[PDB]
Amino acid sequence: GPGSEDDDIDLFGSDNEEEDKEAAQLREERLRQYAEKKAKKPAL
Repeated sequence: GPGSEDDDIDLFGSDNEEEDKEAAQLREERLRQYAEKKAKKPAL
């Protein structure tokens, strides 16, 4: 995670959920990476 204690979950986070914040993030993370390349245009 980008705001965890060390690796997975934060000191104050939710480990008990099956949704999984790391898993949920990698879902959004790919959507972000796609949004960049599949619309490759900054502002010029």
